[PDB]
Amino acid sequence: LYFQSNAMWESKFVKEGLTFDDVLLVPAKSDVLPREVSVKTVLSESLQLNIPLISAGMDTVTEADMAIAMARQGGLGIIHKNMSIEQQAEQVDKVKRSESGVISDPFFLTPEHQVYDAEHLMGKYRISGVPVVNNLDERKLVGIITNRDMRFIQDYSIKISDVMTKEQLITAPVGTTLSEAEKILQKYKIEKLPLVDNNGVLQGLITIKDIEKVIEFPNSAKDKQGRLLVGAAVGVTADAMTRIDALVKASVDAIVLDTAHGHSQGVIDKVKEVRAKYPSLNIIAGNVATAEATKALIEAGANVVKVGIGPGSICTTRVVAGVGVPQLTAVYDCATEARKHGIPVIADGGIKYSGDMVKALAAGAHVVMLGSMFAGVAESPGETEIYQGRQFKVVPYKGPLADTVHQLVGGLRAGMGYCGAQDLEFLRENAQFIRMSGAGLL
Amino acid sequence: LYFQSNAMWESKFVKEGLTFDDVLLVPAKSDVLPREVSVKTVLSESLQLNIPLISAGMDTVTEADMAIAMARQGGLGIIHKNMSIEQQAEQVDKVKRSESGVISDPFFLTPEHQVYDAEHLMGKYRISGVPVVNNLDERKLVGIITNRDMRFIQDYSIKISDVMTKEQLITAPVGTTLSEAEKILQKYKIEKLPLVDNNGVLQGLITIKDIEKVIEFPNSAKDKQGRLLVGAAVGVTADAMTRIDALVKASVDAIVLDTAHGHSQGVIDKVKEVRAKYPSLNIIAGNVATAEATKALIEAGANVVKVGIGPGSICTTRVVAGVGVPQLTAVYDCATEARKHGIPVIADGGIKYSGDMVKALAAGAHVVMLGSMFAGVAESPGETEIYQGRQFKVVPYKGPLADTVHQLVGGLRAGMGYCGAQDLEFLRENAQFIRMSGAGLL
Amino acid sequence: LYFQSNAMWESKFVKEGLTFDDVLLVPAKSDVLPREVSVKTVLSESLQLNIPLISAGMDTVTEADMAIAMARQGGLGIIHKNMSIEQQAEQVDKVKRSESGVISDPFFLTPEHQVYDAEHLMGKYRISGVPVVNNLDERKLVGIITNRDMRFIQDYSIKISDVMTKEQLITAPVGTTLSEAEKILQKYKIEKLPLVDNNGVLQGLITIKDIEKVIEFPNSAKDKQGRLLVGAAVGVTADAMTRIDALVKASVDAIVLDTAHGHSQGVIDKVKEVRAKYPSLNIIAGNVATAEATKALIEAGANVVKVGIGPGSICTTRVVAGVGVPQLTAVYDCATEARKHGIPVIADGGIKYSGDMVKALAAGAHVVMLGSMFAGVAESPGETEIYQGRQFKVVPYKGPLADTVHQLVGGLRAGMGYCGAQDLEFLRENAQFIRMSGAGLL
Amino acid sequence: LYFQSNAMWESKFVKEGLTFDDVLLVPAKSDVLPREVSVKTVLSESLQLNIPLISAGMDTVTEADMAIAMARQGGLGIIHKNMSIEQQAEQVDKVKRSESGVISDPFFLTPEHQVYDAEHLMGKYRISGVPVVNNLDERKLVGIITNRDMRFIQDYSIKISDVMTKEQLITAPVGTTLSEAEKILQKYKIEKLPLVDNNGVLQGLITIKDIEKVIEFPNSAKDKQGRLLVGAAVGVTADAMTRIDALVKASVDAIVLDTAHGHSQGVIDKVKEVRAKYPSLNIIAGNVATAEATKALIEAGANVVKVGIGPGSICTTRVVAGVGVPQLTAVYDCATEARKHGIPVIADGGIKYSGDMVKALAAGAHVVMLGSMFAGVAESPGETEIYQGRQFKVVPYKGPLADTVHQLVGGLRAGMGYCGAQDLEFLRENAQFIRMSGAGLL
Ligand SMILES: O=c1[nH]cnc2c1ncn2[C@@H]1O[C@H](COP(=O)(O)O)[C@@H](O)[C@H]1O
Ligand SMILES: O=c1[nH]cnc2c1ncn2[C@@H]1O[C@H](COP(=O)(O)O)[C@@H](O)[C@H]1O
Ligand SMILES: O=c1[nH]cnc2c1ncn2[C@@H]1O[C@H](COP(=O)(O)O)[C@@H](O)[C@H]1O
Ligand SMILES: O=c1[nH]cnc2c1ncn2[C@@H]1O[C@H](COP(=O)(O)O)[C@@H](O)[C@H]1O
Repeated sequence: LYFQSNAMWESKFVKEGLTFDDVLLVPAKSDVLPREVSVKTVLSESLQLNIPLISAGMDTVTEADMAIAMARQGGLGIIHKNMSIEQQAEQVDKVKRSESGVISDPFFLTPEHQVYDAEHLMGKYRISGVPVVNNLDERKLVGIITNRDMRFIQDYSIKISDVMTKEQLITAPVGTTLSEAEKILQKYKIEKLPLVDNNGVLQGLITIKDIEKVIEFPNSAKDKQGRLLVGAAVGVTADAMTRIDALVKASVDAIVLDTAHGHSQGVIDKVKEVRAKYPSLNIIAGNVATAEATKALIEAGANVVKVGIGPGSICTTRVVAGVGVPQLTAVYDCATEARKHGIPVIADGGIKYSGDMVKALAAGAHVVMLGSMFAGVAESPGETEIYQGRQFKVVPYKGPLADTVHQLVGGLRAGMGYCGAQDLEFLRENAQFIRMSGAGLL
Repeated sequence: LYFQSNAMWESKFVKEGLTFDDVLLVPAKSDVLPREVSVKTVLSESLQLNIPLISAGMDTVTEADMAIAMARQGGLGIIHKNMSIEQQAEQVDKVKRSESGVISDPFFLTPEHQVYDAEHLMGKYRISGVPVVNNLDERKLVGIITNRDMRFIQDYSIKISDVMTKEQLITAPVGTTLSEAEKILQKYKIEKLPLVDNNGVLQGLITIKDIEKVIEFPNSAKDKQGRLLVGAAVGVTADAMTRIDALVKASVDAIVLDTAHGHSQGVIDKVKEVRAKYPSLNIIAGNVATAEATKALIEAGANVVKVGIGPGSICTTRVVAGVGVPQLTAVYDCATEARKHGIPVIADGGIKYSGDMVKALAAGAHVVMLGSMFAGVAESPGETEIYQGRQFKVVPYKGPLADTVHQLVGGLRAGMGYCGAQDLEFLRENAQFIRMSGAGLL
Repeated sequence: LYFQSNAMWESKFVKEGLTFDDVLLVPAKSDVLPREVSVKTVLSESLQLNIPLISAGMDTVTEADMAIAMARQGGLGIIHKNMSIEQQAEQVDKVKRSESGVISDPFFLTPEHQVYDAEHLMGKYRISGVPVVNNLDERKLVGIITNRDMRFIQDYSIKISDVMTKEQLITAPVGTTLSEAEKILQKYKIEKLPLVDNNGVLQGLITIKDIEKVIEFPNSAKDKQGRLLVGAAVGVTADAMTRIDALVKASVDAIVLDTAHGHSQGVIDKVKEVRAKYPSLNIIAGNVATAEATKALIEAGANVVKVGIGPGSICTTRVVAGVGVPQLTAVYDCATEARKHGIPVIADGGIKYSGDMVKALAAGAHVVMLGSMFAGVAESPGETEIYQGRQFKVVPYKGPLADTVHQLVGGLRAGMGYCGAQDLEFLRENAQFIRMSGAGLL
Repeated sequence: LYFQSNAMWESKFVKEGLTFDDVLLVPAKSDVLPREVSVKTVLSESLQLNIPLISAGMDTVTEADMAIAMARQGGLGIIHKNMSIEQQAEQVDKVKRSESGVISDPFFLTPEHQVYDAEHLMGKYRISGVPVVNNLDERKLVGIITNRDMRFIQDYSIKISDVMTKEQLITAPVGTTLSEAEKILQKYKIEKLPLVDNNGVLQGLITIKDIEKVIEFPNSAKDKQGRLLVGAAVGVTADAMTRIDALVKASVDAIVLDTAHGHSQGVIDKVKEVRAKYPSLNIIAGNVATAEATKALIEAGANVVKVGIGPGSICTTRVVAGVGVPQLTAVYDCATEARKHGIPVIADGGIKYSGDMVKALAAGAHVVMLGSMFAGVAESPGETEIYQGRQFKVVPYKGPLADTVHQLVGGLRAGMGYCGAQDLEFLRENAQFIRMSGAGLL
């Protein structure tokens, strides 16, 4: 009575899937050394990473310090949502203002503010000077209070007019760039360069640190104005939009609309809704494990699709619900769909060693997301303690993020050398795998 | 000389089968939240469960206390056969009379009975009042002896005429329902409501507990008269019928005709025989692992087929006899046959975690049976002891049945959310699996 | 230039094979209870076993005591070749004469022999009487010296004429059978019945033990004259024939021409040679693992083919030489060839539990051979000691052979019940397997 | 727009590969005993081995003592490159001059040299005599200083003219062979036989040791002039040629141009370049794991191809880069290509037991290379120490190379017996494998 009414019944057991340990990458003809290989990857025009790594949006993984360390390495951190909306937008603000933060949109105080406000702004952003203007209306620059002024201030409750030295200031015009500022800073022997207009109105501030961080971290992943990229997690809930609004106002570069099952009508509706209010916002949506789910999220408006159901190290999804797809099959199936739209995928979960990362990228993902490999690095949230004669996060202490990133990227370049891939696109398009038994694993 | 005489020889090694750890369920488009999902399942018109769980017919698993706890949770207990016929029918009687038990067919005493008979009836059924009638012939209600009367009785050997307070009784008519009784009980401030006819003849009794248990356990699996469902195990033996007769007279809702190999002529004959004497009796017959065995038991008259040979945790069948079928293949093969007849299957054995249960239902079973997951819960038979600083059953103590059921059902709803299944029928019909290697398990 | 010159190169990796843990037997419709099932199997007209078990021809497994215990259970022992030719033929002689041994071909002494010769013959055969005749020429019976005569003899160096009581003897005629003898023994109240002809010439002896052992072991595997069956191992070497000659003269029922690689021209030549000198001798030849090797040994004249290369528990063949075939594939491939000739196969090696035995028979073997499962039973060679608070063979002590056989056969009957097999032929012809993953094993 | 533009994408997961534990060799008809089997193998006309074993070019495996022990056993050692060019050529020189070293191109001293130079030459080569000539121009033999002369010399700083006994010397002509020399040495009762021309000019030296070593090691792998074969590792680097030049001048028999990824344009260019400068030099090039890489190295001019990426015991290649091919598939795929050119392959890495070696040769390699199986033998580099009550290399001490070689070759002959292979060519061409599950491994 119905065409192939028994089709769904008969296909129950047909699909097979492969995980990382089921395969190896086959060496191919290579003209390129691992060090000359390119690890850059573009998630979109406004998200351009210099290494294909994202730190997960978990409370044991990414807050502002992690997001800053990641972007400095060329990757992207995703600030977790296990805090209030204001706290999350503030975390975003700290990443965006870490460097090149106040060049076009400076903070400032009047002489009538207390030295407390200076300590607050310098503590909050880790910027060592606060411009001072005559009043909040004209905003004419009368001076600056710096970390060096604070050396001599005992009580902080006093007016800034009291403590402010009236000294000859060096200013530069609006539009002064970093490399120009570096010369002006070198010339007059100063660490701070307020930018003003023709009327003496403060438009901006450049610091020696804005210049030093460019040198210290040449691989930083930055926006068009030179500020570190940052993402932020958002749940699918009634208040998602309120949360997104505050993040966008804090100048977040991407939101991750994250849920256990991305293939639900609620998630699709939420992406449609966020896409409509914000045509240009980078929307990473997940989590999905099928070609059909990938197509639905893309057509709802997601521009990055996040892949993985069940592979996560601490996910009970497989044991409790019986649900999952082996991660390489999931990445490959989703990338097969997403390729047709020009849409990149993130491989989220189940990565143990750098080799797994190489495999995930070779199976078609543009980028991998790591929680557990990053949870013990120094910049992750949570305190250090010594307990077993061992330093711990309160999980084994891994040291600075940079050491872990360096090993991951080293592994990736090696893998790329073997596969003859000069860049990640060639790797996704061309790399071949060979399947092996469990005996082939040992 | 014979058509395909070598066919049986050549097919020896052809079949493959899959067990729980060989597969995962694939997420599908979902419009439905895990909490709004329906876990109800119908085994037949007279057996309707509110969660798809049955407690096994083993002496370490199910006696009256377990059967009562299970049915209260919405499932079904199967009283084991490792006791005498009278003991088993009595166990059945206790479950059926746990609540709403005496509404149409009350127990009663005369004034000439001893208070011992009252203690016995109240102990046996956990019902706190015993109606008293003038004589066994007219059965005219003269009073009631309750748990509160017993507070003041020291010696129990005395006549009930001595101890019975002559007090104004409140009675209601035959056909009074629970929700009516609740109002009458509230109004006159009483805990017991004998039901009588126009001549004062006792027809029944309702208690506040009959009303309270409906509220306390809104998911109870009950018969048409509001009594807890119960099953009972029967062996295939010469005295099976004698045993079945007593169980049916005790108002059992199903019998499980249980044997190691259900595919034997003796079992088929026994089902034919029981079906013939009792056209309406629910007959669960097992155990089978093939489509052919399923068809034979169905045509013999079984209305539920029990599936599993060798997967049971304590079965030596695989090691000793070399025999078995991987449980998901068994469930699927049997359900493929049983679907054609509109007959449900029970997946019996080999379930470790809730995920396995989700998989068994997704492979086509209507219901799973669990022995070992239930053997340590409080309501299972056997005493508590402390031994290793650990509470034990004399096996690790799992606490109340309700805690274990809550985790199982939580896992099931999650799995159903992932698969987009609003109800168990959709799950059986539509859920897809993906096969994975042993590396995909880790 | 050559037809398919690359065929051998391209087929290198094509074959797959299965071992015991790769499969389970599928239950089939059964009309037959495990206890009414027949476990008999015929290796040839002159070798008919009552259980399908053979004890291996290893020095830690089978000497006369083991061979006797095995045949009593219905199986066959194979006396190992790690002794001299005379020692091996003597071991064979002890098995054949264990019961019904001296009925047609008696030992005897004259009065001039010492009591030492009586002790020797009674010790050697465990027969408690020695017939005495007047001289080696007439062989006329003058009396008998028994275990009871020995009670009173202190010095054994004396002439038998001295110690022999002249007492009225009861004799029976030649051709007297056991059941007749039992009545004559009961009637005259005696334990020994010499058989003589019309002239008083000793032809034979029957003892109460010949009669008692028939009752004690109703399943004994016996030859046409009522003596226990026994086999013996022979190597392929220059002196094989000399060894075979002595075994045949000792009335061995089978020889096992045993070598690591049975598929060699030397083995085939040796079978051809032994077949030619002894047209009726049972020749078990091995070891082979392929259909082609099975055909070659059969056409060389072997009437039983022994199967297994590498599965043996203590074989290093797989690790050292890299060689082997998974045992069930080997059994099946060899049985496929051997079936065409009406030739039975023995599955030798790799059996751990009774389930494996059921599987080997279901894959087509008529009989399984066990070394390591038997090496600790009481009747195996080697002394008992207590060492770790544990009794040991000098390997864990398993107790009497009968206990191990009873568990094996119990497992076999169960398996046969499940498969609906009334006899081993039906099992070989009809049993089906299902393949499972390593996850299906756990 | 492009023919099969999606082909590379769709083939990603198609290949399967097998490692040693995935398979066993199938026994085949055999006419040949393991001891009469030939284990010889030809890598080229100028490299002819008597056992198919090469010791790896690692600093924990092969220096001069190892290379000498290996060639004496019939195999080939590869001197590692983790030393300077001069040190490596010197190591090569010691192997080539170990025996038959000075027959055509002798070292010599004048009377004006110190006894220090004699000690040096005798220490360096382990040759117990140094010819002495009148001057470096005529090179007329005036005498010889031997190990026996040194017994009486206390101070070594003295002129050789002082210490040299003027004694009647026995000389033989140029072209005198070893077997001739043996007779002359026996006849005149001497241990040293200088070879001279008609004018008394030293052309050469034969020692009793040159003769004794032929007897002691009848299986030595030697060049055309009777000197032990030796190989040497070279990296692909700017100074490779400078290194190769010195090795060729030291009369190396092969170079191994060794790199992690042999399939790179740099390696191919380097082979082309070395092939062009040295048309006759044996070039072993690696490492490759594919048919395409094998063809490229062969056409670049390599005459031996080395196979294996990732199987090496201490390689992190699989875990770190995610790259590799299961070793038997790699050997088979490469041998399939190399067969077409008449080119042999070396199976490098992943060999644990002798069985694995048999499998690698049966999959098509002419020879296996072993690092880790040899790293603890006595002749490997590094000191002995006792630490845990255990002798160690500073890794468990394996004793003399000869003991390990004897077990490997024993395993190989056994495997060859089973496969019916009289020689390694037949094994490569004809041996068949059977695939097994992980359950078939246990
Ligand atoms: O609490 C959980 N519920 C659902 N998914 C989780 C949870 N924790 C982690 N994950 C997922 O697993 C990933 C972590 O991958 P990891 O590198 O294997 O630990 C996260 O980015 C999430 O996608
Ligand atoms: O004694 C046994 N003999 C045969 N089957 C058994 C026995 N014990 C348990 N079983 C089976 O195994 C099931 C228990 O499944 P479990 O949840 O894995 O322990 C029971 O419901 C029976 O079907
Ligand atoms: O020493 C050995 N060399 C070759 N085959 C052996 C040896 N020991 C035992 N076997 C074989 O392995 C069988 C024993 O099987 P088991 O029951 O697994 O121990 C014997 O009957 C022989 O076929
Ligand atoms: O340091 C390493 N880097 C790359 N390859 C290596 C290294 N060490 C050993 N190998 C390879 O692994 C082989 C050793 O094989 P083994 O017998 O498994 O230890 C060597 O001959 C090399 O081909």
